[PDB]
Amino acid sequence: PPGPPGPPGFRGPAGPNGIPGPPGPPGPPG
Amino acid sequence: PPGPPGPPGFRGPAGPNGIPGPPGPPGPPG
Amino acid sequence: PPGPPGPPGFRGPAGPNGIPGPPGPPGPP
Repeated sequence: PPGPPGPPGFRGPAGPNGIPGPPGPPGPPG
Repeated sequence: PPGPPGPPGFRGPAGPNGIPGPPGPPGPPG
Repeated sequence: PPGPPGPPGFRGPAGPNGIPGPPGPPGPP
């Protein structure tokens, strides 16, 4: 008869870093 | 004469969430 | 007789996207 299933796969990799945030606020007067 | 190998193993679990993204661009001049 | 184990499972899927970054620095003065 066929053998048993192989063992489980490793956990997947981390997801990508988040995308950058939006632009910052306007600078101070000057 | 020996039996066939079993099927492939169960796929692994998903990886962790990625890390937070970087700051956005500097804001407009003040 | 019974055969050997099957191949190991494939690696899991990649995790979710990280959260987007914070707003950028304030602009120049």
